[PDB]
Amino acid sequence: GSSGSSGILLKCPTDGCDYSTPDKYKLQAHLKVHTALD
Ligand SMILES: [Zn+2]
Repeated sequence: GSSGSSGILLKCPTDGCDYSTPDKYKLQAHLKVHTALD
């Protein structure tokens, strides 16, 4: 399981969402912006 580039823009999985960041952690947090409700 090679990686090569070892770093690419992660496009949010959420359908429609156009959020992408070179950071993995940051993304994980963003994925919460959708499933976030009081
Ligand atoms: Zn998103």
